[PDB]
Amino acid sequence: KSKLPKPVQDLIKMIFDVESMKKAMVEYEIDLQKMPLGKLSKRQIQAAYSILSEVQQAVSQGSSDSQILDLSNRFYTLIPHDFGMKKPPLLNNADSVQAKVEMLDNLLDIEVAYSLLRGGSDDSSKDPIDVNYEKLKTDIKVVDRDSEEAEIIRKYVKNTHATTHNAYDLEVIDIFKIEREGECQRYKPFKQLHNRRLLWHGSRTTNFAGILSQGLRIAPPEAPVTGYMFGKGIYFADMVSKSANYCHTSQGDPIGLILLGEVALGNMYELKHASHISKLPKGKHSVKGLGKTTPDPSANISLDGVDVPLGTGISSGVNDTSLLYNEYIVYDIAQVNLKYLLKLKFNFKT
Ligand SMILES: CCCN1CCC(c2nc3cccc(C(N)=O)c3[nH]2)CC1
Repeated sequence: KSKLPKPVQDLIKMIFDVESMKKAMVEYEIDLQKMPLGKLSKRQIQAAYSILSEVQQAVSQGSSDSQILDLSNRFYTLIPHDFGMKKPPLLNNADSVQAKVEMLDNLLDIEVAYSLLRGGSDDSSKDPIDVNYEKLKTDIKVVDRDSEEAEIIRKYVKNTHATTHNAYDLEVIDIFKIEREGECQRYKPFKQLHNRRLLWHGSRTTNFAGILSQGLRIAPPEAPVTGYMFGKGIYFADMVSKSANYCHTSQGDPIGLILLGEVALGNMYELKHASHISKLPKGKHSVKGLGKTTPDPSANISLDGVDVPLGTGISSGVNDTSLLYNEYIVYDIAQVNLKYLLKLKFNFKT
């Protein structure tokens, strides 16, 4: 039977949970009778991205109904929904396109996960636990409850947890010291670049299967530039309360995952407002969206050269920014080196 530690085995059970996948699709009113998990395809999703893209472009021009109407149906025909009765939500605005653009991202990770889960080892020589662990291609170790790292991280989860978005409370149940296969050599070169932070990264649980497998990727061109405030790229944060809002957990699903990947930002291109780009100025290596709140810089610590902004949340120099939380963006998957993976539990007060 399995040799891996219980805590790790449990992790392998939620990231490969089919119910979680179906439940994820049901939230999108996706009639599972027309689009089963085994019906999902990457070629189908891209075709969808293109449509959404054509939609956004249309809205920015003013197609004036019709073209948008048919362009809208062209989507729900490719992505089977079940609105019962009303009028299939017309994608005639940025907000509608962003929501849809967000659905494809998750559905894509689910497609990837559903694939791995069903590799080529349906035998019984090895239990499902130890088998699926392989498909991840990421060595996973459990971090003791009472250790330096644990304390640092857990303390990094407490401080950066303000009272504003305190509609819940975080509790570090498990802490893992992950490290995907290859992110070591691929990150070695960029490792020689000053300003290396240990930022947060949250995402739907049904996506970590693809995250550890594929690794934080950058949205493809077929994908709508809408939604992203700084263009296609990898986004992080220093306020654990900023990434948490991306785990999409709830009173019913309190358990969510979050990452702590080391990122060599180098010379940042500080911005206060949204600005779709993806062509940083000659000299910069990353973008930083100035926010109203920021971890107490005086209480910041740094280890192995990596900076850990585990300082209590305070007011930043400028408040004349649409962002209330910082936001670091890198446009090269090779600049990120996932380090930890927390199995946090959300406790809502209501
Ligand atoms: C279609 C994608 C839409 N939209 C999804 C969320 C993305 C996103 N923006 C972020 C800013 C700070 C932190 C995180 C994080 N995951 O921890 C962020 N994820 C930005 C793009």
